[PDB]
Amino acid sequence: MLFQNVSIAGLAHIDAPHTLTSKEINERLQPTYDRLGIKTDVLGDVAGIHARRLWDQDVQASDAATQAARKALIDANIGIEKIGLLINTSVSRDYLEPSTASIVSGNLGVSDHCMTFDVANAALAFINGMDIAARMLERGEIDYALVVDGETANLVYEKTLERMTSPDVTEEEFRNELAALTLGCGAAAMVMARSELVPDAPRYKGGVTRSATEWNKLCRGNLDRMVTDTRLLLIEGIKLAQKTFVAAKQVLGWAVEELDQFVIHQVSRPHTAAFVKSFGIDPAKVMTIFGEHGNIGPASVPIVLSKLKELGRLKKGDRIALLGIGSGLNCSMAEVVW
Amino acid sequence: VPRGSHMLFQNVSIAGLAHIDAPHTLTSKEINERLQPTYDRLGIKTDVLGDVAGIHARRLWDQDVQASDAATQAARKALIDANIGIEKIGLLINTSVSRDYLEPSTASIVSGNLGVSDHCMTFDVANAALAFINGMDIAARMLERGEIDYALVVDGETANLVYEKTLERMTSPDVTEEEFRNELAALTLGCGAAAMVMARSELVPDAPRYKGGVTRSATEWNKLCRGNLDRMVTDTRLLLIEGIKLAQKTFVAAKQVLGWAVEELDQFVIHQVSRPHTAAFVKSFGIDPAKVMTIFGEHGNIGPASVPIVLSKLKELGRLKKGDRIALLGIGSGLNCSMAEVVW
Repeated sequence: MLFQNVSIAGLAHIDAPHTLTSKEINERLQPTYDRLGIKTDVLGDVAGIHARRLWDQDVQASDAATQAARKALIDANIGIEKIGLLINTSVSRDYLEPSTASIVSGNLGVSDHCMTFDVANAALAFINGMDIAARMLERGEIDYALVVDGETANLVYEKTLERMTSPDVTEEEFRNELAALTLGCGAAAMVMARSELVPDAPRYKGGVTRSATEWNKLCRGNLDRMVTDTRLLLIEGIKLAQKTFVAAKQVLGWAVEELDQFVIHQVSRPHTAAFVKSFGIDPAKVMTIFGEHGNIGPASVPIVLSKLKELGRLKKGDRIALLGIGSGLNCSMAEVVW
Repeated sequence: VPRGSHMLFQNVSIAGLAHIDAPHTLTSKEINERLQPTYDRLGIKTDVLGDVAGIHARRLWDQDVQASDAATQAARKALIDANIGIEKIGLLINTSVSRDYLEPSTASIVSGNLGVSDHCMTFDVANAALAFINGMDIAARMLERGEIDYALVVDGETANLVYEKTLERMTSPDVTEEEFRNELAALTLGCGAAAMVMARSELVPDAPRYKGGVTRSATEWNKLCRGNLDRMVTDTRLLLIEGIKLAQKTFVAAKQVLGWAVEELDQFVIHQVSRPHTAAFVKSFGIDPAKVMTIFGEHGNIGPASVPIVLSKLKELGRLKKGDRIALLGIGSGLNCSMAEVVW
């Protein structure tokens, strides 16, 4: 019932080049903090984000995804002519029409057989994109797929910061919009393939999803604004994950001790610590880049997986859980055997 | 001689289908009256909406209707058509161009409105006017595998804002001829919504079967039509030329995998961008225009909802019979072209 012949041929990530530290942001927001009587460092100390990266001026989501895709093609040692499907999974998008995938695909020079489209599902979309690609691979529709994701937070920072340094900004608004300053830029891409083409490549098994769509108002993001009930998002997200983990026990045969790495989408340091404690996950098996890069939306999971690969942390046979709670609320859990 | 499936979908059916027509009519005559001083300044003497593009009216929602609201209205009607409750739905995919937010998916909001169960998988697909077909295929792969029993594919489009802002821009005393021509196709869009319930065929033995189909792309043309919530710029001339070239490629694939010959299909449900573009398409492939229902004249171009709205109207009008082979065809910005078959 799980995927039998679906592999990961290549994986890459791109770190955005400009550092914006929380110290620097705080220097700018300090007058407003004081007026609200905030007092704590809600970014560095509470959320646990000390920096994030921003792109150069005028870098679009498609530019970032293209850079990651070129690097993933090199990692897979294949040319773009082999790609039969390119799915863009980012929250950021160039336009409503056409798909950002078509723009990345044009940049890369895909063939006329290549099917492309975007999937949107907040932070879980890269996993959805992997599942969608796996189903096509398993059925023999394509041999290789690219799943790409470029996130830009430049505008949300610029706008939120303006809309927070106006003296006349208010306090409900303030806490509602704080989570926007935990976002970061970055990009990732993955080449997936039919297993008989790539012996020795990691195997993607697929996984489980549960949802709690009654909570779809808890985090609403646009190009220039994100509004988020952080507290409620944490509790309801972890309750949802409890259902999903029960599901994963049954269909994936999961037991926490037997998994070798947990690659977890991160919203905040406390959210992550709550999640880890809830499931009794060894925190050593959880790589985190949130402190320096913040929340890179649906690129977070593959950027961390790529970093684990580049560091030499993954060995043959390792059982790797990809986990995340996405705005929706949705929770997806999936396995890769390295 | 043993033959394979050609990777077409097996045992996937259409259990229910519905559309919503938006309530307010905006005529091209009214639009022309507003644009008249600009037409006169630019020397435009023909009715480029009514006579050239072939659109006499389009429907609009109220200002406060979101994509998710339109989609939910369609989904409720589709569930009734399938005679199933929302608790049977294991997948819901929203395919619209219009979006409530970047995050979360419009799908999650439609799903919350409808009250889907905690087993329901949801997400959005975006692919300009072909996304509903992408949605059907994604759902089909899951239903064929037997992972779910029923899926909803939903799409609500709202063009209110693009009308309001485009008309403001085009009535500016300073609008240039170039920007006027660039924005003109935005005045051919319309609001509306569609939804479809798909199911494993074992559950609905006498329902229409969805076979899937083929796609080809020409992504070097991804700049030809670009749209955001308040503006759409379109190179209509090149969309015509490159779109037809791409459809010819896709038609070759459809012959090979679907075994299509135009004379053997009973209906063609074609995504429409304009009357002359449709006429060129039909003429290019030798399609019988009597088998092509059009709503463009009175509803305009409803984006990815166009194909399912027209299929739903065909069903409602009593134009579809058991055994009819229905071609779903379209060229969408990208450029992409997809061709798929439903056997009624």
